[PDB]
Amino acid sequence: VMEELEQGLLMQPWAWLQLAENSLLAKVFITKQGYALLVSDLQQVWHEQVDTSVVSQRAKELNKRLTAPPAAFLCHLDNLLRPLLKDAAHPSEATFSCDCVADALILRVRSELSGLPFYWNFHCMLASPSLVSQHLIRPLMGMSLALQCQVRELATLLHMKDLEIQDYQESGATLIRDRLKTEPFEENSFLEQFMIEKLPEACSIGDGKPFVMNLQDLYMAVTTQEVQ
Amino acid sequence: PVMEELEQGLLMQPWAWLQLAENSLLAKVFITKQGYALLVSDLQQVWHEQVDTSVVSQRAKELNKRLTAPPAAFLCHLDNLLRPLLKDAAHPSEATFSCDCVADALILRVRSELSGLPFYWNFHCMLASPSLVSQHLIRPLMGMSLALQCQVRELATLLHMKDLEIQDYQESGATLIRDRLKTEPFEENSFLEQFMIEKLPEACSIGDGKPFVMNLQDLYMAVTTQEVQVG
Repeated sequence: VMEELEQGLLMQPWAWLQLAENSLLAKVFITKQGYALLVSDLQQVWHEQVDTSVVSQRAKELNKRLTAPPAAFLCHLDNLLRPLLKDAAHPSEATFSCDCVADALILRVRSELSGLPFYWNFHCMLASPSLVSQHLIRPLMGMSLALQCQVRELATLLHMKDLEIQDYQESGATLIRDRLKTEPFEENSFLEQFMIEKLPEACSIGDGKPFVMNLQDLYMAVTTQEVQ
Repeated sequence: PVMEELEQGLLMQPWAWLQLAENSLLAKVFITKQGYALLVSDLQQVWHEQVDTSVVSQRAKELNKRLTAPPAAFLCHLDNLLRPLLKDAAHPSEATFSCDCVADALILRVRSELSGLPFYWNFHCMLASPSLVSQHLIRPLMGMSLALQCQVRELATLLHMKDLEIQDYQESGATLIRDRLKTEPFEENSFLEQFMIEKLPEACSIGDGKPFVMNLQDLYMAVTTQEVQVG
């Protein structure tokens, strides 16, 4: 139960949330026994794990007039949230708002179910140092190392290709098209040029959209490997 | 001004590896004549300690019990003892490091033989604030990841250009003297899948954090400098 939810949250990819001009990065894991949520804004990380009793109590308090078993509530919440997180630009039906309490965060979600209002509230406390570390720092660390290894392998491939180009040029005919000529690859020169020119835009985090849009698969793979 | 300078110096400072007692940590310290700042971690928790001259003198007197020196000289000697050890490993600095994770706070004890005489210090680092740990580890790391992804994309497009040139050479009716050097066409999808299947388990491993300080410091420096320049 608890371990199941923790593992499901760990092995989930980050998703982008837009709400009242604000942006957030959210990971969600729903199950019949409860749900786990981890939200962040690149400055603070909040985590909330809720079981059957808490979800039932909160649903009764919020939806005064929605009598249903907690499992059905969890299933409906999953059906409402998962498609939105997975793909952006989805038909706008789930409105979100965030209230930043002095310590906690209140995420209010209002949606439509068969034309009827449906309210829910996530009361997220500040994430524990261990959870935030395990969810962001170590996985990001692994992705950085894996990308460094990828760059090294691609540099080796470029060295092989440059050697073979030199072999062709040493004993070969002229080029049918002269516009396809390429200069020899230098790792130091390429690194310096990239750092001087395109690092300011390449490393621009912004609001977190590029991170979720670009390299979520690597994050998922690194987290799955770390699990084992 | 002193606090802002300390924060900026700490932010610009890179990470270093400190093997102390049957364990190791990632440390980042910036010491100036008016105080110092320290950020330590073990990849699970982050502790931070910003310290000024008055408490420096107080704690130095509480610990040494026989040394009377101005706080500026004490900080200068502490920097002289620490920086060479951080910069390179296996440095015979005669510095002994111990850690005590008492309650939530962390006590990092440093002992040395200053010109053949005892010298003690203690860092009473508290749990790092959520904003500080974020700005120091999360944002720079993800900026590094994005920069490396852009580097990989650049390498892939350069591979594509080289492959186009190679196809042109082949179509030009030219034959290689030796086929032992022949290379096959490169595909981004195939290479990515092969790498993920084969080398990802070994590359993604962080262990105690040594590979990061060994290989991913210059990019960290550049990303942090860009971030501070932006705001």
